[PDB]
Amino acid sequence: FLGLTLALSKGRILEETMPLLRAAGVELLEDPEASRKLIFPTSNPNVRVLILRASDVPTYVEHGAADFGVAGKDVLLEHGANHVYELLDLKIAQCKLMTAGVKDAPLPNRRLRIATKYVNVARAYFASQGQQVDVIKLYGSMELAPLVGLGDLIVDVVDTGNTLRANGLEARDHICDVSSRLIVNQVSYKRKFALLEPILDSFKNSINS
Amino acid sequence: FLGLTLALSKGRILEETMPLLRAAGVELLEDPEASRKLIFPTSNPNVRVLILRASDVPTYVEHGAADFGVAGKDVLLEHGANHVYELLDLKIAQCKLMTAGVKDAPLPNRRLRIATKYVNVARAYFASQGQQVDVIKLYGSMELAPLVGLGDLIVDVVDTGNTLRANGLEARDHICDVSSRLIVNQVSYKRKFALLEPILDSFKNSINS
Ligand SMILES: N=c1c2ncn([C@@H]3O[C@H](COP(=O)(O)OP(=O)(O)OP(=O)(O)O)[C@@H](O)[C@H]3O)c2ncn1[C@@H]1O[C@H](COP(=O)(O)O)[C@@H](O)[C@H]1O
Ligand SMILES: N=c1c2ncn([C@@H]3O[C@H](COP(=O)(O)OP(=O)(O)OP(=O)(O)O)[C@@H](O)[C@H]3O)c2ncn1[C@@H]1O[C@H](COP(=O)(O)O)[C@@H](O)[C@H]1O
Ligand SMILES: [Mg+2]
Ligand SMILES: [Mg+2]
Repeated sequence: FLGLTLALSKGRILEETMPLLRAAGVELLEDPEASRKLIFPTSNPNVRVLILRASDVPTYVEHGAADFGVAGKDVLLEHGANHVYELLDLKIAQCKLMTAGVKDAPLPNRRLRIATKYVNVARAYFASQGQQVDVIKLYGSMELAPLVGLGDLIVDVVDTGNTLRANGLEARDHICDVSSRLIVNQVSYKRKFALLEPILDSFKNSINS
Repeated sequence: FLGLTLALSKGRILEETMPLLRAAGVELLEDPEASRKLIFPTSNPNVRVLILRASDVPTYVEHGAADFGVAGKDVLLEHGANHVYELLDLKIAQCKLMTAGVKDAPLPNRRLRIATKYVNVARAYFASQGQQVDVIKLYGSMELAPLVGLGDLIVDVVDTGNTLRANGLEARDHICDVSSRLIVNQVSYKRKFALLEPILDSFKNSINS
């Protein structure tokens, strides 16, 4: 396949990327949410789409199994973005990386235990606050961890805050704002630039308005 | 909560554990699949259930946020089971850890790249075959990796083989048989044995037939 392969994740990133793609002359021919298929053609015969877990987008792009992709800044920070080029902030799937714990719970006077998927981000954030922390790596449902005493705080993405509030948790600290970024393979950028450039320019134009 | 906290995952493990629980006098009061809730009471007031990602069951059990749980041998091998007690093979959610690649694809003559969630299992298996391999850590959809050239083989769980066959892949090697196991926290076993013992005996009886 000589064309471009675009890596996306289902749900938020796919929903909010599709208008950008449509403006660029690229439309999916079916709904990937309703399929077991993983490779999808588009209305442009030079572009196909891989549907991945969000955590795997940078990996496929890094290794060149996709030429480019859309990934959340939270994922890029955690995975490490040293072997891809971040080209555009698409301003989509907006949220915050935050810390949170049980509402009005005092912090214990000892080395903190942080339950989180974002172990690198958690360590780096707490390092900036002067704390060397223990991390408990989890893969989902971070909001449960404080309720059953697994760790003293969590680090997770927060949008509306409804998940925190539903579970008797409150956000303690804002770490950083998060949005989805367009990343490119470092070799694809050099070899397939003529194919990438119109789509990059289209996206850039669309995000201005 | 002085009673027992049982860690389970949704889908396969929950479906096949429920009959074991029912025989032991423990029934959920609603369907966790249809809820955002994560802590669930049962018909026994001394037992509650946490609903977790499969990868997190050993972690909650290890740290004592759950007293016991049901986890697949594939997860236990990958996570490491040195800080829990494996008490019973429940013979449920049966499958195999296998290697697979594109059907009739020759292996390249160089260090192999293995795309997988099971990075420790992949390294240990290939070590037994005399190969020091590179691993590409993924979080899902392993069946895609060989189709887009991300790695030369995968390591994944296989049940019917339909996923492999649908994607033009075939299993190369059988690594080991996999089934779900009852794991217990090493302190809970010592302190809550009177509560655990009847349920352990019930499960053991049920799996004999
Ligand atoms: N609210 C978000 C959210 N908002 C924006 N995003 C971005 O969307 C990207 C892709 O979302 P995914 O669902 O693929 O990512 P994910 O849910 O973190 O991971 P998966 O377990 O679903 O694979 C993420 O990597 C983020 O950059 C969010 N990602 C996750 N959430 C979750 O939704 C819940 C919080 O929502 P509020 O209750 O509105 O705060 C929490 O569980 C959050 O973790
Ligand atoms: N077929 C199974 C399967 N059979 C049994 N099990 C066991 O069930 C346990 C719990 O299943 P989960 O769905 O929670 O685990 P998971 O799907 O590996 O992980 P999640 O991404 O869903 O969190 C696993 O840890 C295994 O021990 C299986 N776990 C996963 N699969 C998947 O189903 C597909 C293959 O099915 P066949 O096409 O029938 O081979 C592949 O994607 C497999 O990875
Ligand atoms: Mg999600
Ligand atoms: Mg599954």
